[PDB]
Amino acid sequence: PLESQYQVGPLLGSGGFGSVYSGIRVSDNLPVAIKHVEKDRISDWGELPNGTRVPMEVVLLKKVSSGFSGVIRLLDWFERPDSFVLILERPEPVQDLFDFITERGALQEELARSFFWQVLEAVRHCHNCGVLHRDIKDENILIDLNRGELKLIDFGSGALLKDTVYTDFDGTRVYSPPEWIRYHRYHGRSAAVWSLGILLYDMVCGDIPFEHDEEIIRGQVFFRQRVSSECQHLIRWCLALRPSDRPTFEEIQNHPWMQDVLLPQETAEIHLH
Ligand SMILES: Nc1cc(-c2ccc(Cl)c(Cl)c2)[nH]n1
Repeated sequence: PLESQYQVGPLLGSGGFGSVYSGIRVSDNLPVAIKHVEKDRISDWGELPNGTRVPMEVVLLKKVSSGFSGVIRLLDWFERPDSFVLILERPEPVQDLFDFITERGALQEELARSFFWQVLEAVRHCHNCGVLHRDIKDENILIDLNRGELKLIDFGSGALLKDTVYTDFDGTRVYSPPEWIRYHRYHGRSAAVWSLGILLYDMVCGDIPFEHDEEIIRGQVFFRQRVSSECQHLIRWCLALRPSDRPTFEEIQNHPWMQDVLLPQETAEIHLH
Protein backbone atom coordinates (compact mmCIF):
# COMPACT_ATOMS: atom_id res chain seq x y z
CA PRO A 1 0.00 0.00 0.00
CA LEU A 2 0.74 3.77 -0.16
CA GLU A 3 2.29 3.83 3.39
CA SER A 4 4.97 1.23 2.33
CA GLN A 5 5.49 2.71 -1.21
CA TYR A 6 6.54 6.13 0.18
CA GLN A 7 8.83 7.40 2.95
CA VAL A 8 7.24 10.50 4.56
CA GLY A 9 9.53 13.46 5.20
CA PRO A 10 8.73 16.87 6.76
CA LEU A 11 5.64 19.03 6.10
CA LEU A 12 6.43 21.48 3.24
CA GLY A 13 3.25 23.54 3.64
CA SER A 14 -0.46 23.70 4.38
CA GLY A 15 -3.35 26.10 3.66
CA GLY A 16 -6.56 26.42 1.61
CA PHE A 17 -5.18 23.57 -0.57
CA GLY A 18 -4.63 20.99 2.24
CA SER A 19 -1.31 19.55 3.60
CA VAL A 20 1.83 18.80 1.52
CA TYR A 21 4.73 16.64 2.77
CA SER A 22 8.20 16.07 1.33
CA GLY A 23 8.68 12.43 0.46
CA ILE A 24 10.75 9.81 -1.32
CA ARG A 25 9.38 6.98 -3.51
CA VAL A 26 10.94 3.85 -1.85
CA SER A 27 11.48 1.91 -5.16
CA ASP A 28 13.92 4.35 -6.90
CA ASN A 29 14.51 7.06 -4.16
CA LEU A 30 12.68 9.61 -6.46
CA PRO A 31 11.85 12.93 -4.67
CA VAL A 32 8.05 13.33 -4.35
CA ALA A 33 5.51 15.65 -2.66
CA ILE A 34 2.61 13.96 -0.84
CA LYS A 35 -0.54 16.11 -0.79
CA HIS A 36 -3.51 15.28 1.48
CA VAL A 37 -6.93 16.78 0.83
CA GLU A 38 -9.86 16.12 3.26
CA LYS A 39 -13.03 14.85 1.44
CA ASP A 40 -15.31 17.29 3.43
CA ARG A 41 -13.27 20.22 1.94
CA ILE A 42 -13.70 19.12 -1.74
CA SER A 43 -16.58 21.07 -3.41
CA ASP A 44 -15.68 20.39 -7.07
CA TRP A 45 -15.82 16.71 -8.05
CA GLY A 46 -15.24 15.12 -11.46
CA GLU A 47 -14.59 11.81 -13.20
CA LEU A 48 -11.58 10.20 -14.94
CA PRO A 49 -11.82 8.69 -18.52
CA ASN A 50 -13.10 5.45 -16.82
CA GLY A 51 -15.72 7.15 -14.58
CA THR A 52 -14.40 6.99 -10.96
CA ARG A 53 -15.58 9.83 -8.60
CA VAL A 54 -12.42 11.85 -7.74
CA PRO A 55 -11.70 15.54 -6.79
CA MET A 56 -11.62 17.88 -9.83
CA GLU A 57 -7.94 18.49 -8.94
CA VAL A 58 -7.12 14.83 -9.80
CA VAL A 59 -9.06 15.14 -13.14
CA LEU A 60 -7.18 18.32 -14.10
CA LEU A 61 -3.76 17.00 -13.05
CA LYS A 62 -4.23 13.83 -15.19
CA LYS A 63 -5.27 15.94 -18.19
CA VAL A 64 -2.09 18.07 -17.90
CA SER A 65 0.40 15.48 -16.54
CA SER A 66 2.43 14.32 -19.65
CA GLY A 67 5.86 15.14 -21.19
CA PHE A 68 6.12 18.93 -20.76
CA SER A 69 7.86 19.96 -17.49
CA GLY A 70 6.02 23.36 -17.06
CA VAL A 71 3.29 21.84 -14.85
CA ILE A 72 3.96 19.74 -11.66
CA ARG A 73 3.20 16.09 -12.62
CA LEU A 74 0.75 13.86 -10.74
CA LEU A 75 2.59 10.52 -10.33
CA ASP A 76 -0.24 8.65 -8.53
CA TRP A 77 -3.26 9.12 -6.26
CA PHE A 78 -4.99 7.18 -3.48
CA GLU A 79 -8.41 7.32 -1.86
CA ARG A 80 -8.59 6.96 1.96
CA PRO A 81 -11.88 6.88 4.00
CA ASP A 82 -11.87 10.65 4.71
CA SER A 83 -9.25 12.01 2.27
CA PHE A 84 -7.52 11.81 -1.11
CA VAL A 85 -3.71 11.46 -1.28
CA LEU A 86 -1.84 12.86 -4.34
CA ILE A 87 1.78 11.88 -5.19
CA LEU A 88 3.42 14.73 -7.06
CA GLU A 89 6.84 15.20 -8.56
CA ARG A 90 9.17 17.30 -6.40
CA PRO A 91 12.06 19.39 -7.83
CA GLU A 92 15.10 19.72 -5.54
CA PRO A 93 16.34 22.40 -4.78
CA VAL A 94 13.05 24.30 -5.11
CA GLN A 95 11.59 27.68 -4.04
CA ASP A 96 8.17 29.10 -4.81
CA LEU A 97 8.01 32.44 -6.66
CA PHE A 98 6.34 34.21 -3.67
CA ASP A 99 9.31 33.29 -1.40
CA PHE A 100 11.75 34.13 -4.19
CA ILE A 101 10.31 37.67 -4.68
CA THR A 102 9.99 38.18 -0.87
CA GLU A 103 13.72 37.41 -0.41
CA ARG A 104 15.16 39.05 -3.53
CA GLY A 105 12.72 41.95 -4.13
CA ALA A 106 11.61 43.22 -7.58
CA LEU A 107 13.08 41.04 -10.37
CA GLN A 108 15.41 42.31 -13.10
CA GLU A 109 13.42 42.50 -16.35
CA GLU A 110 15.58 39.85 -18.07
CA LEU A 111 14.69 37.43 -15.21
CA ALA A 112 10.97 38.44 -15.16
CA ARG A 113 10.88 37.95 -18.98
CA SER A 114 12.27 34.38 -18.68
CA PHE A 115 9.92 33.56 -15.79
CA PHE A 116 6.82 35.17 -17.37
CA TRP A 117 7.51 33.43 -20.74
CA GLN A 118 7.68 30.02 -18.95
CA VAL A 119 4.41 30.72 -17.08
CA LEU A 120 2.79 31.63 -20.44
CA GLU A 121 4.03 28.33 -22.00
CA ALA A 122 2.72 26.40 -18.92
CA VAL A 123 -0.73 28.14 -19.08
CA ARG A 124 -0.93 27.49 -22.86
CA HIS A 125 -0.19 23.77 -22.11
CA CYS A 126 -3.03 23.72 -19.54
CA HIS A 127 -5.49 25.34 -22.01
CA ASN A 128 -4.39 22.92 -24.82
CA CYS A 129 -5.17 20.07 -22.39
CA GLY A 130 -8.67 21.55 -21.73
CA VAL A 131 -7.71 22.81 -18.23
CA LEU A 132 -8.24 26.26 -16.71
CA HIS A 133 -6.00 26.85 -13.65
CA ARG A 134 -7.97 29.87 -12.10
CA ASP A 135 -5.30 30.58 -9.43
CA ILE A 136 -2.22 31.75 -11.33
CA LYS A 137 -0.07 33.62 -8.76
CA ASP A 138 3.46 33.70 -7.32
CA GLU A 139 2.57 31.17 -4.51
CA ASN A 140 1.47 28.62 -7.18
CA ILE A 141 4.70 28.72 -9.18
CA LEU A 142 7.73 26.59 -8.21
CA ILE A 143 11.24 27.42 -9.39
CA ASP A 144 13.54 24.45 -10.13
CA LEU A 145 16.64 26.42 -9.01
CA ASN A 146 19.21 24.13 -10.78
CA ARG A 147 17.45 24.06 -14.19
CA GLY A 148 15.86 27.56 -14.08
CA GLU A 149 12.52 25.89 -14.93
CA LEU A 150 9.18 27.05 -13.52
CA LYS A 151 6.33 24.69 -12.64
CA LEU A 152 2.63 25.49 -12.07
CA ILE A 153 1.16 23.89 -8.93
CA ASP A 154 -2.20 23.74 -7.14
CA PHE A 155 -4.99 22.88 -9.55
CA GLY A 156 -7.35 22.82 -6.49
CA SER A 157 -9.38 25.87 -7.72
CA GLY A 158 -9.27 24.88 -11.39
CA ALA A 159 -11.95 23.83 -13.87
CA LEU A 160 -12.37 22.20 -17.25
CA LEU A 161 -11.79 24.90 -19.89
CA LYS A 162 -15.01 26.05 -21.68
CA ASP A 163 -16.07 28.87 -24.04
CA THR A 164 -19.11 29.87 -21.96
CA VAL A 165 -19.28 32.12 -18.89
CA TYR A 166 -18.03 31.00 -15.42
CA THR A 167 -20.25 32.13 -12.48
CA ASP A 168 -18.17 30.45 -9.73
CA PHE A 169 -14.70 31.42 -8.50
CA ASP A 170 -12.61 30.25 -5.54
CA GLY A 171 -9.14 31.49 -6.54
CA THR A 172 -7.28 34.52 -5.11
CA ARG A 173 -9.45 37.70 -5.05
CA VAL A 174 -6.49 40.15 -5.55
CA TYR A 175 -5.69 38.27 -8.84
CA SER A 176 -9.39 38.16 -9.92
CA PRO A 177 -10.66 40.36 -12.79
CA PRO A 178 -12.98 43.41 -12.56
CA GLU A 179 -15.80 41.50 -14.36
CA TRP A 180 -15.75 38.92 -11.50
CA ILE A 181 -15.69 41.65 -8.77
CA ARG A 182 -18.54 43.61 -10.49
CA TYR A 183 -20.72 40.94 -12.14
CA HIS A 184 -19.66 37.54 -10.70
CA ARG A 185 -19.09 36.48 -14.36
CA TYR A 186 -15.91 35.91 -16.40
CA HIS A 187 -14.59 33.98 -19.42
CA GLY A 188 -11.64 31.63 -18.84
CA ARG A 189 -8.91 32.93 -21.18
CA SER A 190 -9.42 36.66 -20.61
CA ALA A 191 -9.60 36.12 -16.78
CA ALA A 192 -6.32 34.12 -17.05
CA VAL A 193 -4.71 37.09 -18.97
CA TRP A 194 -5.81 39.51 -16.18
CA SER A 195 -4.16 37.27 -13.53
CA LEU A 196 -1.04 37.16 -15.76
CA GLY A 197 -0.97 40.99 -15.73
CA ILE A 198 -1.12 40.92 -11.88
CA LEU A 199 1.69 38.34 -11.83
CA LEU A 200 3.95 40.31 -14.24
CA TYR A 201 3.47 43.53 -12.21
CA ASP A 202 4.31 41.48 -9.07
CA MET A 203 7.53 40.19 -10.69
CA VAL A 204 8.83 43.62 -11.78
CA CYS A 205 7.54 45.64 -8.77
CA GLY A 206 7.95 43.16 -5.92
CA ASP A 207 4.26 43.46 -4.87
CA ILE A 208 0.76 43.16 -6.40
CA PRO A 209 -0.81 46.38 -7.89
CA PHE A 210 -4.26 46.27 -6.23
CA GLU A 211 -5.38 45.42 -2.68
CA HIS A 212 -9.07 46.53 -2.61
CA ASP A 213 -12.06 45.76 -4.89
CA GLU A 214 -12.31 49.54 -5.72
CA GLU A 215 -8.73 49.51 -7.08
CA ILE A 216 -9.41 46.38 -9.23
CA ILE A 217 -12.57 48.07 -10.68
CA ARG A 218 -10.73 51.36 -11.37
CA GLY A 219 -7.83 49.34 -12.91
CA GLN A 220 -5.44 52.36 -12.76
CA VAL A 221 -1.88 50.95 -12.74
CA PHE A 222 0.72 52.94 -10.73
CA PHE A 223 4.40 51.83 -10.97
CA ARG A 224 6.21 51.92 -7.63
CA GLN A 225 9.53 50.73 -9.18
CA ARG A 226 11.48 51.66 -12.31
CA VAL A 227 9.91 49.52 -15.08
CA SER A 228 10.61 49.87 -18.85
CA SER A 229 7.93 51.46 -21.06
CA GLU A 230 7.50 48.18 -23.01
CA CYS A 231 6.94 46.17 -19.81
CA GLN A 232 4.52 48.86 -18.45
CA HIS A 233 2.60 48.72 -21.79
CA LEU A 234 2.27 44.91 -21.65
CA ILE A 235 1.09 45.02 -18.00
CA ARG A 236 -1.49 47.74 -18.76
CA TRP A 237 -2.67 45.70 -21.79
CA CYS A 238 -3.19 42.44 -19.72
CA LEU A 239 -4.94 44.64 -17.12
CA ALA A 240 -7.45 46.19 -19.57
CA LEU A 241 -10.81 46.69 -17.77
CA ARG A 242 -12.80 45.28 -20.72
CA PRO A 243 -12.04 41.54 -21.19
CA SER A 244 -12.16 41.98 -25.02
CA ASP A 245 -9.44 44.72 -24.77
CA ARG A 246 -6.95 42.20 -23.27
CA PRO A 247 -4.25 40.57 -25.45
CA THR A 248 -4.53 36.90 -26.51
CA PHE A 249 -1.62 34.59 -25.44
CA GLU A 250 -0.22 34.98 -28.99
CA GLU A 251 -0.30 38.80 -28.65
CA ILE A 252 1.44 38.64 -25.25
CA GLN A 253 4.22 36.37 -26.63
CA ASN A 254 4.65 38.56 -29.77
CA HIS A 255 4.87 41.72 -27.59
CA PRO A 256 8.18 43.72 -28.00
CA TRP A 257 8.90 43.19 -24.29
CA MET A 258 8.75 39.39 -24.79
CA GLN A 259 11.48 39.17 -27.46
CA ASP A 260 14.94 37.56 -26.91
CA VAL A 261 13.90 35.37 -23.92
CA LEU A 262 16.70 33.48 -22.18
CA LEU A 263 16.55 29.66 -22.18
CA PRO A 264 15.82 28.23 -18.63
CA GLN A 265 19.44 26.95 -18.22
CA GLU A 266 20.87 30.41 -19.20
CA THR A 267 18.41 31.95 -16.65
CA ALA A 268 19.71 29.67 -13.83
CA GLU A 269 23.37 30.37 -14.80
CA ILE A 270 22.97 34.21 -14.77
CA HIS A 271 20.33 34.72 -11.98
CA LEU A 272 19.97 31.60 -9.80
CA HIS A 273 23.40 29.89 -9.47
N1 LIG B 1 -0.32 20.22 -7.83
C1 LIG B 1 0.29 20.56 -6.71
C2 LIG B 1 1.67 20.61 -6.57
C3 LIG B 1 1.87 21.00 -5.26
C4 LIG B 1 3.15 21.22 -4.56
C5 LIG B 1 3.25 22.11 -3.49
C6 LIG B 1 4.46 22.29 -2.85
C7 LIG B 1 5.59 21.60 -3.27
CL1 LIG B 1 7.09 21.86 -2.46
C8 LIG B 1 5.49 20.71 -4.34
CL2 LIG B 1 6.86 19.83 -4.91
C9 LIG B 1 4.28 20.52 -4.98
N2 LIG B 1 0.65 21.15 -4.70
N3 LIG B 1 -0.35 20.88 -5.59
